[PDB]
This record gives sequence, structure tokens and C-alpha cells, in this order.
Amino acid sequence: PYTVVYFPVRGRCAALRMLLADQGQSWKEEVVTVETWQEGSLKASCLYGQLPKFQDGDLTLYQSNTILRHLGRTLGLYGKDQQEAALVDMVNDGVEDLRCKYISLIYTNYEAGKDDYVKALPGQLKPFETLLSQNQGGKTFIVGDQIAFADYNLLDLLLIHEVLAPGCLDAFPLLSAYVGRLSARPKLKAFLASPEYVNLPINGNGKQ
Amino acid sequence: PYTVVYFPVRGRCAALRMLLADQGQSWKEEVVTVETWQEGSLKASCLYGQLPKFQDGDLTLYQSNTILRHLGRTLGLYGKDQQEAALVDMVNDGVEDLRCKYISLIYTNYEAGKDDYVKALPGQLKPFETLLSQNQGGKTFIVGDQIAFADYNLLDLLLIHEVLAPGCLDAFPLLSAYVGRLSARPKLKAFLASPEYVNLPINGNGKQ
Repeated sequence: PYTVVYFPVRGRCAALRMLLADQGQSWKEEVVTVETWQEGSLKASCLYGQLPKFQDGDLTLYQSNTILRHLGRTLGLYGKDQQEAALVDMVNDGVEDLRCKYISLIYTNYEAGKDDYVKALPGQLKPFETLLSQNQGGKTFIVGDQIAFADYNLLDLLLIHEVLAPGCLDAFPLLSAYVGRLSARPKLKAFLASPEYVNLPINGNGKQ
Repeated sequence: PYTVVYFPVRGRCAALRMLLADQGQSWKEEVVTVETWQEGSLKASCLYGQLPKFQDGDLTLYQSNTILRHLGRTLGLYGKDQQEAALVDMVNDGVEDLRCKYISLIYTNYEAGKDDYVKALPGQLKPFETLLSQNQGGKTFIVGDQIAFADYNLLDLLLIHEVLAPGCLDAFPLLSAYVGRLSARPKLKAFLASPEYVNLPINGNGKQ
């Protein structure tokens, strides 16, 4: 069925794993260690020299968002129509932008840039709160009334920021409620509480 | 029909403009001067505080790749099936990653970083030459045998790099031929030679 090749961390694979668990899909995890990665042969076979690598039958994919979109399309988590699909993409692109900023902080200048990043955070989260408010008063999902691949990506992004800055969602009632509601989904709640998820570090340098 | 709100530059709108021109679609251009932008009303109303803003009927969209994907979906430029669509996304994500590096250089450290960037460039282009070689020997498009939104994005990325580093494609026979072939498409060729395209600067700071 599905195969996820990645380092022993949550990182860019956390959202796709949540998506697979919540949809009741089965998959295999191929763990790649820092030592194996420095060996160089695997890396040189990765299209863009980076993990994760994903397999669906004999379809080999790279790029976390490409994988999320693929699963969204094949599992019916890409909106009810073309209009919603476009909005789902818009949300995911926004999520991706902040994730890049987050990743940069963690691996580039964590000690001297965390305060500045946390201060600017509220401004970075407001867009999602607004999107929520424009869709049924934020009582359902980010787009429409069915879950999309973007919801898992957004959920992950929010969860890791709560770790980086506890209480960062206190000012956002819709995002806070949204996190609680999706975290309660039966299959997702089970997964989020399992060793598989919990005992994996968020990032590879031990910072969070 | 379509409306594109953007600064008087090619930047992130060049690819979608080429796509609209090549597909024979009409669209209006709403030019936003830096003056008008440094004012505030407009920017504050953009979902993520950035342009371009795009309208299809009453559907308002932000994020260049969201727009490309929307047009790809509604105009049939997203692959023949689900497998091709996935590959198309993979190509576009790669294009986006390099564009981010390019944008960074132009706007962050053009003077002291151009040599280093040009030296690493070959390694950044090889992946596309590789995908091209695996599809009918690079005799058609990047994915399958029909053009996709990714092709226009890739085309733009290659064209701007030729400006940044003349001859950078000399080492890539498939990419070079690919650029010539797509540049020769009737509607696209006409568009690429028009004042509307030619008299607009590539970036906003006058560097390229």
C-alpha cells in the first residue's frame, strides 16, 4: 500500500501520518538514520536530494506537499468541487509559508531569534483565524464542511507552535476550538497518544 | 473573467500570464504601484498580506501556486490522470523551492552572493533535466504528452536564470531544447515578444 521513508522525527511527515491514521489507512515506516543519510547513496537517489520519499504502489513521490495533495486527491480530501479545492490549496500554501519560517528558526538561529519569532507569531496566525470565521463561524473545518488534507497540515502547524510558545492560541478562540475538535476525532486521538507519535522528536536537532 | 492584481513586474505572475496567453484566455491587469501599496488599505486586505491577488468570477485567490493550480484544474492543464497530476505537483514544488532561493538572492544578498549561487546552480537544475529525460526522452513536456501548469512555471524559472547567468543551460541539452520548443509555441512567442511582457522588469529592485 503506502511506504514512508523518513528520519526518526515528526517534522514534515507528521501531517501526512495524521491524515493516514485518521482515514484508517495502513502504511509502513522505513526509518532512515542520520548515519545512513550521511553515507550518501540514498540521498543521491532522491530527486531533490531530500526526504521524505513516499511510495504508493510503484508511484514514487518526493516533497511533503506533493504527497499530501496526492493523498487528498486519491482519498477525497480535496474539497467538494473546484472552488473548494482552490481554497484548500490557498490554506495549505499559507501553512507551508509559516512552516518554512518555523523550520528556519529551529535549525538556523533558535537562541537569538525565538523572542522575535514569538512576538510576530500572532500576526502569522490571524489569517487562519479569519479563514475559520468565514466558514460557518469556524464550527466545522478550514474549508467547506468536510475535512481536507490542509486541515491535517494546519493542525500539525498549530500543535508544534503550542510547544514552541505555550498559550499562543489563547488569543484565537476559533483556532483553539478547532484544535480541540480535530484532536478529538477517534482515530486521530488514538494516534496522537501512541508511542509512534509521542516518542518521536518534533525536529532533528532536539530543539522545539 | 480573470483579473490579476500585482506590482508592475514579472516576478511571481510571469508564469500564470504565460499560461493565460498560451491558452488564449483574456484577463485584466490591475497595476499596484509601490506607492499605492506602501499606503496600507490594499495590503491589509490581502489574506496573507501579499500580492498577487487573483479573481475568477467572484472567486478571490492569493498565492501564486494556488492560482496556477486553479487554472491548471479548470483549464485541463493538470495531467491526464491522478498519477500524472501527482508528478506535476512534484515538479512545481521543485520549481517553487528554487524560485525561493532565487528571490532570496535578488532581494537579500545579490552582490555578495551571486557567484556562490551561480556555482551551485548546475546542481539545482539537474533534477529537471532528469525528469525530462525520463519522459519520452525529453521530446515533449515535463510530464506526459500534454502541457501542464508546471511547464509554464518551469519555463519562467529557466528564462530568468538565463538572464542571471547566461549560458547556464549550455550543460543541459534537454532543458535547452525544452526552452526553445516551448518558447516557439505560437501564442506564447507572440506574448513573450510584446511590450506587455518585455517592458516589465523581472524583479522589483532592478536586479536580475
